[PDB]
Amino acid sequence: MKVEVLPALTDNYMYLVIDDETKEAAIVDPVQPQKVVDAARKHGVKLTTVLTTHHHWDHAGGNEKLVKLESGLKVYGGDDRIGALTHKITHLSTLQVGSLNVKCLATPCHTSGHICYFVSKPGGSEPPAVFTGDTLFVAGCGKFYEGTADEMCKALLEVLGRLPPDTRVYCGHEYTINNLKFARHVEPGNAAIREKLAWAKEKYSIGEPTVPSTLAEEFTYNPFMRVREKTVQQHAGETDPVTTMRAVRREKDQFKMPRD
Amino acid sequence: MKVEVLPALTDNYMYLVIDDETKEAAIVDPVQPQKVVDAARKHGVKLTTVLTTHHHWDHAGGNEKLVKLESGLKVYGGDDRIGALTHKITHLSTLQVGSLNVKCLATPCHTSGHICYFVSKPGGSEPPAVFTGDTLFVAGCGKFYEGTADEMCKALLEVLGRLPPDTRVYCGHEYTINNLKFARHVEPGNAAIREKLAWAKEKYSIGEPTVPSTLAEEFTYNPFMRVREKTVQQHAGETDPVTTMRAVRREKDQFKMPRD
Ligand SMILES: N[C@@H](CCC(=O)N[C@@H](CS[C@H](O)N(O)c1ccc(Br)cc1)C(=O)NCC(=O)O)C(=O)O
Ligand SMILES: N[C@@H](CCC(=O)N[C@@H](CS)C(=O)NCC(=O)O)C(=O)O
Ligand SMILES: [Zn+2]
Ligand SMILES: [Zn+2]
Ligand SMILES: [Zn+2]
Ligand SMILES: [Zn+2]
Repeated sequence: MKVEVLPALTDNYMYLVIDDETKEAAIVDPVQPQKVVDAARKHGVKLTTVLTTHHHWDHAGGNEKLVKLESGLKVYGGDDRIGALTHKITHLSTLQVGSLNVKCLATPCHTSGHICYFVSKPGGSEPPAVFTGDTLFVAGCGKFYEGTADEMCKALLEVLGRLPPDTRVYCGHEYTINNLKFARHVEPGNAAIREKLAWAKEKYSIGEPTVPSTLAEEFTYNPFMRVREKTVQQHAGETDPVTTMRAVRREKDQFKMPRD
Repeated sequence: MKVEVLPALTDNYMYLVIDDETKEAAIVDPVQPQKVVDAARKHGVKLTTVLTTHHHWDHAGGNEKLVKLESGLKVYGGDDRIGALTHKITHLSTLQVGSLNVKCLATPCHTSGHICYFVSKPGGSEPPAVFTGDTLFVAGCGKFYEGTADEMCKALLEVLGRLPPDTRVYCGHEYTINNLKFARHVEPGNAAIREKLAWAKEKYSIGEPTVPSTLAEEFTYNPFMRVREKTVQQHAGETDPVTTMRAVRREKDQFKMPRD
C-alpha cells in the first residue's frame, strides 16, 4: 500500500491510495481533479474509486468534475449531500481497492454524515492507514458544526481510538502548527507537544506535509484525544470527558494564536 | 426624592420614585401592577407617570393592565413595541415628576429602543439616580439581542459613564452574585470584586436587594465597564475596548457558573 499526499487549495489534503498488487487506486476528497489525474498518470495507476469523507465543498466539490474526466468511477460517501454519489455507505460498510480492504467508520459530529476510511492489507505486515477528514487532525479536531461534545468523544475515543496504535493518520487540513500552539496552552508541562511543534515548524519551512501522524502519537499531544487525562480536566475545570471536551472546544474556538 | 425598591417575578426590580414635596410618583417597569398600586397607597402618594426602560415583557408587560387600573397616566418609552405609550421619547428628552427632573438617555444594544432614566432633584442636596433596565446591571450588562459591541461601549462608557460618580444605579434584575462570579474569572486579582461578592452573598441571605450601587463602584468591579483596563484586555487576548467588549460578552454567554 502506498499513500501519496496531494496538497489542494490553501491548506487541504487529498490522498491517492495505491494498491501495490494490482496498481488500482482510490482518491480521498478530490476537490482539485486535474491534480488527481496528473498524480495517477505520474504513478501509472488506474483510478477506480472515490472515498468522500464529508459533504463540505473543500472535500466533495470536485466529485462532479472528476466523474466527467474519468469514466467508470465508484463514488463512496455517507451523506446524500455529496456530489456525484454512487454508493451510499454506513458504519462498518466494506469495499475493496484491488487487494486492499477498506472499512467505513461513522464519525458524526463535524458533519452528521462524516465517514473515516480505515485501509489495510489482509494478511500483510505493513501498518494500516485511517483517512479522518475533519474529525481528527494532527493535534486537533473539527469544529462541531452539526454535532455535540458527546459525539466527538465517541468518534475520537471509541471509534478511532480503538484502532491499532500504529495506524497512520491522514487528515483533511494542514492545521498542525496552530493546533499544537493551542495544545501547549492547555498543557504547558507536556514535552511531547513542544517537540512535535518544533518538528512541525521545520516541516512548514521546507514545504513538506505534517501527515501522517500515528494514533499513538495523537494520544501523547492532542488535547481532544486526551480529555480523560487529569491535566486536561483540571485545565478545563471539569471531571469527566464530555464536559471537558465541550469546554476545550469552546476555548479553542475563541483562542488567539501566538506568533511563535 | 425617595426610591422604593419593589421585587417582582423571580428576580426583577420595579421602582417607585416618589417626589416627597408634591406627593406625586412615577413607576419604573411596572410588570405586576397591583403591587405598584398597594405600594403607592402604603406611601400615600398619587401615581402620575410610567417610565419604561424597554419592551421586553418582564419590564413592559404590565403597562396595558396598569392603565386600566389607574386613569390619566402618562406612559413614557423609546420604543413603539411598548404597550400603552402616551409619550414617545428619545435621547435627551426631558420631563418632570412633581418637582423632580427626569432626563431620558438612549442606550441601544440590548434592545434598539432601550432608554435609561436619570432623575435629579433641583439643587444638589442629594445624589441623583439612574434607572438602567437591562443595559447596566450591578457588575454586569444585558445580552446583546439587538445590537453590537460598539453600541454597548457607547452606552456604558460615554452615556452612562459620564454621569456624576455618586449617581445611584437601580437596574432591572437581581443578577449581582452571578455577575461577580464571572467578573472574578476575568480578573482574579481584583480585590473590589471579591469584596463585593462576599457582601452580595450576605445580602442574598438576609433578603435585601443589592441595588442601588453607584457609578463609581461599577468602575471598580464591572468587567463591561472595565474594557479599557489592561487586565481585562489581557484576559480577552485583545488590545482595544470594542474587541474586548465583544470577546467578554461572548465568553459570559456560555460561561459555566461555579457554586461559590
Ligand atoms: N475558512 C475558515 C477556516 C477555518 C475553519 O473553521 N476550519 C474548519 C475546517 S474547514 C470547514 O469546515 N469548511 O470549510 C466548511 C465548508 C462548508 C461549510 Br457549509 C461549513 C464549513 C475546522 O473545523 N477547523 C478546526 C479548528 O478550528 O480547530 C476561516 O474563516 O478561517
Ligand atoms: N441563562 C440566563 C438567562 C437570563 C437572561 O437572558 N436574562 C437577561 C435579562 S431578562 C440578560 O440580559 N441577562 C444578562 C446576562 O446573561 O449577563 C440565566 O438564567 O441566568
Ligand atoms: Zn469540513
Ligand atoms: Zn475541511
Ligand atoms: Zn430585557
Ligand atoms: Zn429583563
